[PDB]
Amino acid sequence: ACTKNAIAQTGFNKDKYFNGDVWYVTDYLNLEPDDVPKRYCAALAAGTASGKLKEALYHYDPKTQDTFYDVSELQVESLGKYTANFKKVDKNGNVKVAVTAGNYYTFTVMYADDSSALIHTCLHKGNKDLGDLYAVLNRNKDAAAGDKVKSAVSAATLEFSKFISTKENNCAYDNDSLKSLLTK
Ligand code: HEM
Repeated sequence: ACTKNAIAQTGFNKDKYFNGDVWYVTDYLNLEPDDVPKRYCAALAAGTASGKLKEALYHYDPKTQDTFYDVSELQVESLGKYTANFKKVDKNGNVKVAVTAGNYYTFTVMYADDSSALIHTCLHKGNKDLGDLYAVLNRNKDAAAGDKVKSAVSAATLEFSKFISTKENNCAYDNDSLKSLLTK
């Protein structure tokens, strides 16, 4: 179960975050033990497509090679805080698992600037019992976390030393699919 009401960034700039471009997860923190593997790759695109607020996600386990994409329309709870009902799709946007009630994630942007961000998500998926996940994002897949975002991790009362890096997994991303998925 999730336990955090994450606080959105004061003065969050939604148009800059949701500009159609790609964010890479460089470091993550799962609050519950063994919720997720200790080696993992993930990225997203975020933008408005034909007036609709969207995200496209990519997950890849670099050991098992398990891979999946998702597309969601985000609904607004408050500035920087969203609820997303997801559909699993192939990289071209063809539906593999349709939107269904009870399959949704919340998504809070705790900190963002033009290059980096800190987000929280609570995933709900059928009768999985998952816990809070925080992720440091960057526009550059290889970027070490700078002081702006590390300070935000501290301000959230978290220890950056506990976050697991994704950088030693040889992650390669299909940015073109992520951007085109925003329309799907
Ligand atoms: C960018 C932030 C992230 C978001 C918004 C997110 C969202 C999601 C969503 C929506 C699903 C279910 C997809 C589906 O079934 O169609 C999922 C599943 C999963 N995610 Fe993430 N994820 C993020 C980052 C990560 C990271 C960094 C990890 C590290 C391991 C991770 C591990 C997983 C795993 C293992 C599953 C499979 C869950 C299961 O079915 O048991 N995710 N995530």
